[PDB]
Amino acid sequence: YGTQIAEITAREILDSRGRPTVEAEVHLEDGSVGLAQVPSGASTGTFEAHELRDDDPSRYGGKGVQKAVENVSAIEDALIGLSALDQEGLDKAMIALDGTPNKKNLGANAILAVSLATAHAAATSLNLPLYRYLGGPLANVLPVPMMNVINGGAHADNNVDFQEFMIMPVGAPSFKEALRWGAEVFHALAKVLKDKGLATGVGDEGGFAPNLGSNKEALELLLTAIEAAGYKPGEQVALAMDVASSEFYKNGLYTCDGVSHEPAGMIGILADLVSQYPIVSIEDGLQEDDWSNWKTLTQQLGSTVQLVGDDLFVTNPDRLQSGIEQGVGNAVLIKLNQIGTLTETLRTIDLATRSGYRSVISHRSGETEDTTIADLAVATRAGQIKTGSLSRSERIAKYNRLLRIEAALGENALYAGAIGLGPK
Amino acid sequence: YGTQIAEITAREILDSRGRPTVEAEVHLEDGSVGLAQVPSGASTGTFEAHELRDDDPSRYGGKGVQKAVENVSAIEDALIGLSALDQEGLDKAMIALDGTPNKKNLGANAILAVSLATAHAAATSLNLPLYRYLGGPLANVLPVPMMNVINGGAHADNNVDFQEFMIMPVGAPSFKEALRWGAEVFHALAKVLKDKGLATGVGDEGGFAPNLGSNKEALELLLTAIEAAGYKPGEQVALAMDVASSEFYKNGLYTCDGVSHEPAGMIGILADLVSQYPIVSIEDGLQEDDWSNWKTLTQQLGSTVQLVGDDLFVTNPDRLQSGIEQGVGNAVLIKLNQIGTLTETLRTIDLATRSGYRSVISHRSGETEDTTIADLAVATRAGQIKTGSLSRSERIAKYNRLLRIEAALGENALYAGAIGLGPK
Amino acid sequence: YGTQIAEITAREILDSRGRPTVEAEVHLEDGSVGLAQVPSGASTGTFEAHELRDDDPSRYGGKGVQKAVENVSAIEDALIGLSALDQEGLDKAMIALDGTPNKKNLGANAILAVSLATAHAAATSLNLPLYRYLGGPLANVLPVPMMNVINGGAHADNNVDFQEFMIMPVGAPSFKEALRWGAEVFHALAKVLKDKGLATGVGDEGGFAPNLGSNKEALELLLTAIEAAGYKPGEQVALAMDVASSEFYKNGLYTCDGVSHEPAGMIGILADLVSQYPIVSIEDGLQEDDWSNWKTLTQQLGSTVQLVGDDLFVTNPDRLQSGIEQGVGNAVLIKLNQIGTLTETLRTIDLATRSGYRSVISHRSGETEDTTIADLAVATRAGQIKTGSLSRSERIAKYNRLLRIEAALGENALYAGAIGLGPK
Amino acid sequence: YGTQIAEITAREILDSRGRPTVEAEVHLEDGSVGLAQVPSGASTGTFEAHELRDDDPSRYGGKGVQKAVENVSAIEDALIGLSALDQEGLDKAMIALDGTPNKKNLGANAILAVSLATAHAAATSLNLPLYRYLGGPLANVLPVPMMNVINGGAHADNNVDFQEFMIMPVGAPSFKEALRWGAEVFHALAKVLKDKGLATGVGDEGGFAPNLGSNKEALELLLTAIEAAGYKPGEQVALAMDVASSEFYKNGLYTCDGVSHEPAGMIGILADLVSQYPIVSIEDGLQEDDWSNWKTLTQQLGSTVQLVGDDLFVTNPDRLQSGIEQGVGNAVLIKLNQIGTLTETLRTIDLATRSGYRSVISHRSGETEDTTIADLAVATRAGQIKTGSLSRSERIAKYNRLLRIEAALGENALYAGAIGLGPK
Ligand SMILES: [Ca+2]
Ligand SMILES: [Ca+2]
Ligand SMILES: [Ca+2]
Ligand SMILES: [Ca+2]
Ligand SMILES: [Ca+2]
Ligand SMILES: [Ca+2]
Ligand SMILES: [Ca+2]
Ligand SMILES: [Ca+2]
Ligand SMILES: [Ca+2]
Ligand SMILES: [Ca+2]
Ligand SMILES: [Ca+2]
Ligand SMILES: [Ca+2]
Ligand SMILES: [Ca+2]
Ligand SMILES: [Ca+2]
Ligand SMILES: [Ca+2]
Ligand SMILES: [Ca+2]
Repeated sequence: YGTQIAEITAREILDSRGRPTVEAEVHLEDGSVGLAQVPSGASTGTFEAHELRDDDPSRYGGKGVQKAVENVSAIEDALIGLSALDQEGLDKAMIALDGTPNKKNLGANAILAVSLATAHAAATSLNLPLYRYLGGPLANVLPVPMMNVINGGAHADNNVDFQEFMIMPVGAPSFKEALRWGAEVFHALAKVLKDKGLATGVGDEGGFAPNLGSNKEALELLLTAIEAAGYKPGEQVALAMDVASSEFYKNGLYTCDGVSHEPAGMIGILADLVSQYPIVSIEDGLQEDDWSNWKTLTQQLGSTVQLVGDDLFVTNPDRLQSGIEQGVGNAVLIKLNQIGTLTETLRTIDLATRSGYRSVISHRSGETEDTTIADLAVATRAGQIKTGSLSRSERIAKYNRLLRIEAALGENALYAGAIGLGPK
Repeated sequence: YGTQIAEITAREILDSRGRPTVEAEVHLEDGSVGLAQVPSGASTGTFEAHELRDDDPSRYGGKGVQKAVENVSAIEDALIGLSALDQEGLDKAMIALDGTPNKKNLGANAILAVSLATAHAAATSLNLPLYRYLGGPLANVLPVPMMNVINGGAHADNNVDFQEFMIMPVGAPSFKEALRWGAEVFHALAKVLKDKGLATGVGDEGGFAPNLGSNKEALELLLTAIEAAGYKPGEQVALAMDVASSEFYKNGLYTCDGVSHEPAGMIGILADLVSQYPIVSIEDGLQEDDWSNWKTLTQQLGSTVQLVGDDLFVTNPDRLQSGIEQGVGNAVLIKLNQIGTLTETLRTIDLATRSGYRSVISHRSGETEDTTIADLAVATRAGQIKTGSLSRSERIAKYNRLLRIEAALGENALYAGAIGLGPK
Repeated sequence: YGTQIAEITAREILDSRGRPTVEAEVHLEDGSVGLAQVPSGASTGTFEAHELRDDDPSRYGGKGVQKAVENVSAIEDALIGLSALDQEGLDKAMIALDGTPNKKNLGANAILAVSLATAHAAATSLNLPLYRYLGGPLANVLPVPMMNVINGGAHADNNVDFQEFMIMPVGAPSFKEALRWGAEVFHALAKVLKDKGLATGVGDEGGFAPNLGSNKEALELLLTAIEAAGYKPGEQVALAMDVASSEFYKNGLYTCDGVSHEPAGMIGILADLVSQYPIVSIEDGLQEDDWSNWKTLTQQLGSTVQLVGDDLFVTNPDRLQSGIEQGVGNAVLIKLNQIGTLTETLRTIDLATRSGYRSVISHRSGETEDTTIADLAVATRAGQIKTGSLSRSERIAKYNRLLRIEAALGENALYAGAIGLGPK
Repeated sequence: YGTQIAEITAREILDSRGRPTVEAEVHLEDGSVGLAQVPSGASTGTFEAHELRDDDPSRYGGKGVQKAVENVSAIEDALIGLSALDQEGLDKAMIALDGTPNKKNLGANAILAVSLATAHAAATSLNLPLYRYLGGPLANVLPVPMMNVINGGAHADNNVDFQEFMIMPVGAPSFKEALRWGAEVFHALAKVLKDKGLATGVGDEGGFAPNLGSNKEALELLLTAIEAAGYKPGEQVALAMDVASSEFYKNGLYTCDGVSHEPAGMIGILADLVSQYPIVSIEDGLQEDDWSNWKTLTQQLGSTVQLVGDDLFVTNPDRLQSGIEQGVGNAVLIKLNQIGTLTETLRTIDLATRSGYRSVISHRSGETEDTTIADLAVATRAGQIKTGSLSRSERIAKYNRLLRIEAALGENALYAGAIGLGPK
């Protein structure tokens, strides 16, 4: 009786950008409480779960989530009495209650909040940490963090075309050391920016967006930072990029460093960059619908560098399955609130894993104090996590959770970067 | 037996600025776990508790806290077996174990981590929320938030002399509405900055530090933002300032807007500002040791505006007691890690309260996902909290906790701004 | 305290062939009991865990396991007090206690018995079925059974060169239906043998070994049986083979149907067979050390048919990792007692899964009433199990366990054959 | 309240021959679960309980048990709320619910499955092993096993007229040693068959059915096997036979070794065999209805050899009572599913015991992984069990249970063969 759902509550809280989002609280008959918060999503997109916004222009600029919060009342009616242990039954019950493919009815934000809060409730009921609850006794791999430090494209006011430049401490012996390497490189980077008179205000993810002139300037900055912190680029701290090519793709052409390129040109740009720079991963190097050219990119660089689909796959098992069939990418970003249940997320990670694709567990721009993605990364042995820079506690709280997990695993703790489960 | 301490653990985590800090975990014989994290402090200052840094230049730029974390082992030896309910006994036991006035030996960061983790453990043991555990059945007052939005002085690269400009939703019917008013003003402010081509990268506290020319420009910006969001300055959303005058005080002179002033000049500047602008509070308007001139400032503006000591008092009961005796200030910033135990913090709030001074429960620059100061504010009916802007979840998590508290108090929930426990 | 190991006992029992083996019984402080039995292994082989036999010629023809049973006393000394939940810690503790690479000291049979009995104890402690304990909330896939029906080579007295001919109900909607299809084909086969005056006594695995003249005769018999039971060969019931080529390989030559072949000849034989017959899988088609020719076989048939390494890999993560690197096989037989702990078995299945190899969970010739491999198959979503024919309850008990698992998963039950996790 | 029946479930599983049978699962209010499986029975016979088959020719060749499984739903309605401790009340409730003498309505297979599952549930509730639950504190006697090794008559394709030839380790000091003697004789027998070029495929019970010419050849084979294993025939390992004379009885005549005999001839054949060979027991030596001649056989050999009724009595208390009255046999085979409840089985064993008849607890041809008959043998101090050869785990699992029972009884363990409760 004890694991049966007794109560499900939701309220409107704020994310890390000061915008409404949903949290849910699940009480079991044995007194177990699970609390989960949902990050910022999208209300739009063919292959993405739709979060429900109120669109009331006189509240929170129409970004209220009173309707999603009210819909949790209808989920409570449907789920009261079910075992919290039956995650798949619970998730299927909410999918059917919603009855729409993109969860437009109840809201993805309502459904995911209950989906995670149930899982937290159930792990507390069994007195298991969430990573062990979800992953069983081999859930022992700390991910290589891909750590935001420089922003461009739509995430900046500068002449950098690519969206995110990241460091990855691939060479560290432990997550605890990997995190310290990240932080020291981030503080060395701050000092270099100050010394060059560049702005050191941070953006959504806790990284810098100084007024730089090119993608090259960004990569050169990260190399200076790594070396000033005393680490070896590539061997110890490698580079990664979110190209978000969709942002600068118009009519079969990609505009990059003032010039227009055909797919074959953009591919060549990416190939020159991985030649010149210790880049171990590239996300959305080509546009979300440029599949024939994605196939060439994968054929050419796929065995030498990670090729992450984000907008390419939108955590959608049909798009990922198509990618797998066509030799497109070798890695996929996993966003819980892009698909909308824990079950469907785990199915999508399993599909990636079985096909030799790497799963990169990802934050959203609008994050919360929730640390679920840390446990999700360890549960699935994903080997990588993307949860922002080395400032802002909606980013830092995931690393602190990973430190607690690594300590608790003790002598069983493995670091992905040391056992071949990293990007390279 | 159940509330007796069974285990006390600590580890090195990261704060919101990517710098090491301490968290402690307290296990009771009944299985109750309390976890607390400590914000960034100071290793220096006569009247402040000293946090212990490792000063190992090859780790975290010498800001490691391995020694503080190890000292928690010596606290566990001292406290194992004591009831977690006896907060004062526990806090006195750590003070004696340290045996130094400024907690230099064990570290303030080690002592406060155990002090809070014990209190969280004890409230969980009794199944009470922390605010009720600490404050008893009248702990029912949601504080007026003083919300960072514009930064100057040592917290910016601009020509603004004052350190912090804040909004305070004094006129809201509830904390839930007060928080929405704050967020809408913050998003209107962002839009005004973008439209004027000013930088919108955020600093430590989640506010903006655009290149403005004067304190006046800052105040005019907040008024535009308030009005653009559709609120009435003063009646609905009032202004507050952290002058941090210590930063621009040299030899009995205060340099402010290009000119040098004698105390009487600086006082006059403050008096003109509260005349022209709906400023309901001023922090560190005069230097931390300028007591005769503090007495004049208090005599002149004290009955018309809140005068907050921060550097003036450093949460120190002797300095506060001196202030009370001399008619200096009418409000005090309360920083847990400036004094170093929960007991001594509560004594200092009681001393302020009994003497008609307002307590403003304060964050630090280096914050964590910890939400203790939200419960501390409600427990003591402090009526005000200062926990940063409307972005970064080390700030936002305190407001989300206050939303959970307000919901749980239900029909017993009171907002300080509506019942005369605010700044004005 | 409750999951802590209180007692570990072992005794000498009999396997399905009337030969000694080990069972272990683990008691937890909360009264949870786990019991496991180990199947027949080998005392020999470079890359295999060594089971410990007594070699006392006056007992059980020297196949006694009194020494392995006594060694469990030394494991109890090492493990008493450890949480049964910490499977990896427990397994590593026994590996270190043994201190030999092939577990020659304590015995693989002693170590695996405690390894499984601990896992059963822990799942009972948490009140979870073993598949859910090991696999988490997505452990919902019933495997396609590869069902022994005709034996040749070293497992018969006949002129059939290949060792095992199997049916696989790939086309069934459920494991419950798949099992019925298997049983009906097996009873139709028995009738065909009786009607042709061929022997219907069964061997170790519960299949037939009639005096047939060729591999072709075996395949033609299974096709008659399938059709007489009213099923469609390939679409509904497909064929699989254990070639065990090591048995008829001498000096770079394979003797098959009276003729000697070079690797390229044997490959051609296999290619003609998959052309003529609905064969969806081939095990040990080439010799255990014939790696260059394995590479050709995989290159030629790998995308059209499953190529299972058994003697090729001996459930050894180094041999499997080599195979993966060299494009050798696309599937691996998983034998718990070939590696000797549950942890190392799960690591080996994870390694196969991540590299796009299929895991086939396998019985041994000497089996017991233990049903662990059924739960192991569902826990890891392996998608295939090889646990003998449709007679002898050491084989049938695994299918009865799979029926209990499918019933308990309810609407969440998936059949590997219907969702693309089968051989084809 | 705790021993009250909360739930009774059944499902269709497979027996050791790949044919459907029933298992039932009984849950008590205290969480106790009992699971039992039923062996193959008969749907026909005047004095036998009728198992219910579906007779649907398109499923399992009409041997489905969906109807029996559904009838367990009607038993659950009748029994929910009754104490599982009240075995007799439960068994009488099912007998009345069925309302037919041969349990044709619900099915013997449905009724016995619930009857055993209840008893297992109740013993688990009291934390007693089943033998102690049923037999009280003197349940301490391990039976002499009668172990199948050679088959003839309707159970073979050969010229052996008698149906079963068995060894019985009457001279062993313990069941643990008795089992080893059995296994060593069985492995010596296998070797003799291989060396003579005779088939070593096994039948239903895990024994051999080589193409032998006579009953004499069978007896001579067992003597060679016993001696080759190094044991003394008679003193250490004795012989037993299932004549199943009904199979070769037509019109007052018994055809045996090519000749027709009158009852007095068949009796003489049996008398010569016990003269020449160390035969300690004979089952169905004369036809199931040949009572006057059974009386002569018993008068002549009864004080020198065990005379077991199987088809003679069909575990029926009226036929056994008639036998007792007429001096027919001195032993009875006990088959749970021939009578259909545990209560009626125990009544029938009590009736045999009180009248000086030996009870031989018997398997069926279609057996399962269930081990109830091992506990039944020890509970009733029956002193003999007939549960097949030394291969196939539906046979071996009963011996493994007897090993667990003997270990658990410790210094209180008695072997029937050593204390005069055996066949001789
Ligand atoms: Ca529990
Ligand atoms: Ca730009
Ligand atoms: Ca992206
Ligand atoms: Ca270590
Ligand atoms: Ca309590
Ligand atoms: Ca300045
Ligand atoms: Ca200040
Ligand atoms: Ca109200
Ligand atoms: Ca438990
Ligand atoms: Ca042969
Ligand atoms: Ca094989
Ligand atoms: Ca269904
Ligand atoms: Ca009890
Ligand atoms: Ca015959
Ligand atoms: Ca018989
Ligand atoms: Ca003894």
